[PDB]
Amino acid sequence: STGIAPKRYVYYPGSEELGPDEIRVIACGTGMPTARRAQAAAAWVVELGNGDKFIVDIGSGSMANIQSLMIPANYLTKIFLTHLHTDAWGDLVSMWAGGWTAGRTDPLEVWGPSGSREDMGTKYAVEHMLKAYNWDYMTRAVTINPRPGDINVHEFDYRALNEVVYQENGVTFRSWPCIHAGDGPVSFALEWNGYKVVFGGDTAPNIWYPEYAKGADLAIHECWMTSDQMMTKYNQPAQLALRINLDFHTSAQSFGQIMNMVQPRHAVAYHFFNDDDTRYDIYTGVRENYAGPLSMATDMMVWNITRDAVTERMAVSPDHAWDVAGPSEDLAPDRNRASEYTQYILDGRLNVDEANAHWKQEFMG
Amino acid sequence: STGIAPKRYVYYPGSEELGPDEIRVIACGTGMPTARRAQAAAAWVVELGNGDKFIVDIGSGSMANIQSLMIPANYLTKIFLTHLHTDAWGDLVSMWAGGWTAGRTDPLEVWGPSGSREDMGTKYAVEHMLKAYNWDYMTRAVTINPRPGDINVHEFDYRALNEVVYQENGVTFRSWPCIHAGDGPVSFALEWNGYKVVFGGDTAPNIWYPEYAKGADLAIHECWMTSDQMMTKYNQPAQLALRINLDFHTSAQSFGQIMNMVQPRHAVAYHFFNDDDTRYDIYTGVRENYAGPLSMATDMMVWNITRDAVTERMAVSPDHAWDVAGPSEDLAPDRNRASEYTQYILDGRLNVDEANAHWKQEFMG
Amino acid sequence: STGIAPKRYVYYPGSEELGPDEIRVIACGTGMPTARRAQAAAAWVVELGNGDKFIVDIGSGSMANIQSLMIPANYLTKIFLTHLHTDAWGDLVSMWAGGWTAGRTDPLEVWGPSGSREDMGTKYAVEHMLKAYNWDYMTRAVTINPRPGDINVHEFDYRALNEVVYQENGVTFRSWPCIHAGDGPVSFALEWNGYKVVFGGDTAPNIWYPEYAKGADLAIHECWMTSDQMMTKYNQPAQLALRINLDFHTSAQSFGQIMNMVQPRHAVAYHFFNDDDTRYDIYTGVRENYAGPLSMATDMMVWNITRDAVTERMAVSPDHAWDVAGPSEDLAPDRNRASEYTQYILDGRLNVDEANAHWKQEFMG
Amino acid sequence: STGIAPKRYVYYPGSEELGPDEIRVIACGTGMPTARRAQAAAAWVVELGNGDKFIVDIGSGSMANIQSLMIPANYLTKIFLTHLHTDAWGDLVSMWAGGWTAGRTDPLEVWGPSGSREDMGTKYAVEHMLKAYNWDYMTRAVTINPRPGDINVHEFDYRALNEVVYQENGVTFRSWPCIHAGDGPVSFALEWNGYKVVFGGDTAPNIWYPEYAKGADLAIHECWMTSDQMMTKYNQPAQLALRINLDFHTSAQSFGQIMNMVQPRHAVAYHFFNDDDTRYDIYTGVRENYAGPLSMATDMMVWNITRDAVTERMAVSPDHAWDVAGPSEDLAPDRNRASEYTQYILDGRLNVDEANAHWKQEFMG
Ligand SMILES: [Zn+2]
Ligand SMILES: [Zn+2]
Ligand SMILES: [Zn+2]
Ligand SMILES: [Zn+2]
Repeated sequence: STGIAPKRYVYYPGSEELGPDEIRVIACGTGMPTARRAQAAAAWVVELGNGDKFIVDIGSGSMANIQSLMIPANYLTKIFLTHLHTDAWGDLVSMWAGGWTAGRTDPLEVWGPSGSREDMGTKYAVEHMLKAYNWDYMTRAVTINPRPGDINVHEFDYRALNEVVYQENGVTFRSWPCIHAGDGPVSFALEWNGYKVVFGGDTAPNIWYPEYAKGADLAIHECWMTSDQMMTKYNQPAQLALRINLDFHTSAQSFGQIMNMVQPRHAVAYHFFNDDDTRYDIYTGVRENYAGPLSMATDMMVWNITRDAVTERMAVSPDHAWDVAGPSEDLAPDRNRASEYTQYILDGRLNVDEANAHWKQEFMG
Repeated sequence: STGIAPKRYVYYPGSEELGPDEIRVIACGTGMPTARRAQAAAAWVVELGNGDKFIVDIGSGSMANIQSLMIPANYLTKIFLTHLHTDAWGDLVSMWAGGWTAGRTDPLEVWGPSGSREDMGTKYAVEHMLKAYNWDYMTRAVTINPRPGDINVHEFDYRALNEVVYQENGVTFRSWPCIHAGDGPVSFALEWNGYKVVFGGDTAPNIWYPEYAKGADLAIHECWMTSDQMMTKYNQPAQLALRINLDFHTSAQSFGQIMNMVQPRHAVAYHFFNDDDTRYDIYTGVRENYAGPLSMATDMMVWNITRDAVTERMAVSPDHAWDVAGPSEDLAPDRNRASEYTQYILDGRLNVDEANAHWKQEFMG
Repeated sequence: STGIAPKRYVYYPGSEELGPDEIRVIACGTGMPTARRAQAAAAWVVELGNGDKFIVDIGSGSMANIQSLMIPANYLTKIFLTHLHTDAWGDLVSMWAGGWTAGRTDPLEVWGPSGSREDMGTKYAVEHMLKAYNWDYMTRAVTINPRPGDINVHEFDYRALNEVVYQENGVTFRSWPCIHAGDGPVSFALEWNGYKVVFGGDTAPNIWYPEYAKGADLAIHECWMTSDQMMTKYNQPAQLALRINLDFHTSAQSFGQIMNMVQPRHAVAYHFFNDDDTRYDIYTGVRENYAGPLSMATDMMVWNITRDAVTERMAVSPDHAWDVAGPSEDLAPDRNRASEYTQYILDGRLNVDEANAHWKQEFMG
Repeated sequence: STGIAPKRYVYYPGSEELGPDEIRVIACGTGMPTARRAQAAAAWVVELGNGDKFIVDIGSGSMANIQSLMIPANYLTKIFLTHLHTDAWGDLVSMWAGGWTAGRTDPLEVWGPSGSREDMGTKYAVEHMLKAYNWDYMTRAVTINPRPGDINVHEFDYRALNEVVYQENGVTFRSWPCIHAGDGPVSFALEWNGYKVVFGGDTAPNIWYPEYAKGADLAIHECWMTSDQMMTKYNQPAQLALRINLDFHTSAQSFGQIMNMVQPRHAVAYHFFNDDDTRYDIYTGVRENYAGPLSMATDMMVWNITRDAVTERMAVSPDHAWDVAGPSEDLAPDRNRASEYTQYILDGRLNVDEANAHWKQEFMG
């Protein structure tokens, strides 16, 4: 009566203790290159039982969903990018900037593939994102000590076949290639404490995923909208709309083929618009070849991985979100940085003393 | 009975004809550097009765709201940036890539301010952004004509006092400085067909906005959360919370003084968390010194400016947004372009012919 | 550019003219006798191209949706009830009082079935409803003309096999029995201009629906949650979950059998929780036997029925709904209506003339 | 990191153990006679540290919000009605029928006022409500035990001044007249453990509320839209728009004056449409005379009453709500009780054996 309701049928972010032998995966974006309030672009939050937390992809729009988990910014410092599509990493800037004012005190750590040359790789990309936002950076840095505005980039060969790219505190990430637009993109396997979660990213059907994702607890893979849907919605000629499901993208039928090969405890289809008139065709495509546990992902779906089961719930999270304070500590600023104001601009100040008099007076007692 | 409901109490994007002597302004972001599903970072869509349209600021998260307006990518090629904060242009990338895969045939045109030196200006910011996303650009330009993957930058002097920065088809944008983090930030005024709309951007109270926003049909200005609210939501020390409303940002009372001076037909307050326990005190603050027509901005608020009236209303728009096709032509992909695939990645294609045979044959008829 | 978007991918209620050979059906509730913000209890609004409009069912909570369609109360006076579940006609009371404050000028017309005896029928039910709300009726009628507060009831015989219960202006409703908890429940067929819409109400699988619903433009039918689901969600013993889907309700597999028999242009399944982890099994259940066009119903779904197609879309409507005014002229109150105030209560009034002095001067010019 | 985020900024229903010296109050409706997904008609949940729970009003729409709180049906048995408006008790039926099917064990208890004669009181109201829903009552009593279908009514004298109408377990409700549409409406005071909560219900300014609601921890009173907002929305003439805020309802200005008198810890305004262009004018009305803590209510607003603070939050709760089981027992049917089917109806059962055998088999194994 006055007690707490156990095993809730929805995930309320911040309301639940994580078990030492438990993973929590939250889809903070499941969408497309088209922006949509119901679906941010691809983003995954992993919370391990040992207190380690990772983001895999941080697409355009995902930061709103990520900020809604009531997780302090200092705990969301490690970011893996499958690839360098705006719809895979475009909110990294919002996580760099917003997280910093939210009181991150550590640099961002970013693991992402190379390309076929320096300027098609993750290091080039991050380096120039930081030059793009130089004004934000210098103006911020005069006051706030600049350490957390660092991004340490760990680039790995996109070509490598299931090679470790991260080994720390009992946690392994391995990568392997995808086939998606051009050379560069990868899939991630996260291994910890008996478990294995697989982040496909984006790819046409490839020989590497079905091999290295085998027997995962949670397998995530591109599952595209049908050729019929492509023709109804984007008004594509049948030949173009066919090509999209065979050459550019993993079809639902293809997705089911791969998860039949993988044999996960739980499969996840993402990277399609989950509407009242698309999802059923795509579910049917999958079920042609795969009959095991299947999630049809949308924004703020959550997976609990225990020894017993893989549980799918929806997260009920605050739309009117706020930064939530962490156990970190005020770092000691930098009184050796050059101010970015001229006196021509500071001579613009408006005398507002008389309008602010009444509230300024009550406020100081 | 069978008839369209005229002068509807909410705005349905795509449902109304825009009159030739009418302007329509929609707030696609009203929020803060903290992400929130309820409020994107700053973005304004402006629609003139002569068919000209404009985005003023395109902050982190605004793209979902902009795509909810059912406006073809080709009609939204022109972007004005008040300043180079993540939360004022972080989504220029989503508009670039998105509008390109959605059928934008023309390059993006971008106006923003210079800084005190090259690497503090818009020219440098956008140049290094295109480099940041070079993997996206080069891959996409293989399959899709590259001309609309261009961004033509129009850098204007941030120091200029109320000087034109755009003039085209009887439309003028003027700029004047803001006082905000460091040199470069501006406010804009759009002058067309007897009308004046002011976009304040981000600023502590300054002597220029009161002078140059005078007699505006719609006046927009930063209006910050109360010091008491700074000390409650974030747990600041009194001093730091006082300084924020007296030095770093415009207080409600300040906003009130400025709009008192400006005597706009209609004034808009934005850039605070519009919540059921914040908005009222901020409202009371404005009303200390300003008694005129006022909107307290939140996401998808819209203003109709006619000779007779300045109407405020809410837009009711699809969360499940799709791109909408515009009048323009198919453009031809440049075939003198090297693949970004090596044979090593392409040798990974999976045989999926069988799994896909069922739907495949049915679709070719 | 300044024009309307044609054939929009979502329905904006109030924004689209109905053709003279066109029907529009909006699901205003698709849920259970359990309350849910995301699904109201059963309710349908039918709009014919000839100007006539009808509600079939008005279950608990449906009114907030019906009010969102921006339809004047004076156009929504004709209500047919499939049966007498709270979850089938619970919001009749809200349509009765709400419509009347908001300027309905004609009486409500209700068609509902008889039962096995007097006190199991719509006549008894509505006579005693009006008694329950006698305080509301008498207090409202001092001030507003009592005529719109009349309910004319049209009790049809629940036993009749596919017999006319309404025939006016080229429109026909037939009824036939359901098997649902107790004698009384019916399904209806609306016939107009060569269109046939079937409102299944609630039923266990019966021999009448497949016969009388055959060749429907749009066929609607109960489609219950699976026996696995009933156990998972509600904590059921194995053999009671089995009984729900074979005796009490129409299983998804049965729904497929019926719609296989009916061969409609479009079948609609409804009266199940449409959730991210219920919908897909239900859909696969139907698909075992029925292959034709299907909608899995949710709240605010809309079908456009033309000669050429049956289109499913989602309605996008104001959560902040208001009454909308219809042309219908003024209606003169009574001065043969006793006040319901005694002077004991009326002597309780508070002097507030001075607290209201400021805005009461300002307002009288 | 693996911890639970404490003293959280949103209330997640089901997630917070209630303190023994604490009251929790949720607005489950705040609306008008007009239906709206944003605002249910008036409803209030009170939870007490002794584990007693209470509903005060249960207006049309409210049940969807009540069910979102994840409270078992069996702990929600006691309803107090301020008055007999459809928008104050229209969803009692929904709590009656819906609780019962979800394992409520005890009858509902209902406390409402009498009127000037039997047919204007709560005993008469509820008696005829049960007759109205006789079919539903009689059919449900065949397959589930009939006792939780009962509604034990406690009618009290509306005219009484501050008299005890409930007295159990250290909890005490008092009532006093309102002036609302006609004789019969009241306000409640809930007194428990040195806390006073006051439920305004609906009234024009009266001499009883200020007297009897003095020293209230939480104090709730009608507060109406402005005359200007009445003229603009409902196309009123000038004089009738004036009569509404002086005679029939309590103005913002009068809400101020009355709350100035009562000097509660925390004042609540409700019964106005809480919209981005209405609420502000209403805030400013109330602050002409009241400067104490003030909530402008909307659906799912919650107050925590502790010794130290009256804390406002917003509840973030599932739209896709479900019943949660309580510790109550599995109560048993009745064979005595006569079936409500005739052989005429059962003779209509369709044979669906072949359709259902495949799922029927796998369920039993
Ligand atoms: Zn991609
Ligand atoms: Zn800024
Ligand atoms: Zn029923
Ligand atoms: Zn009332």
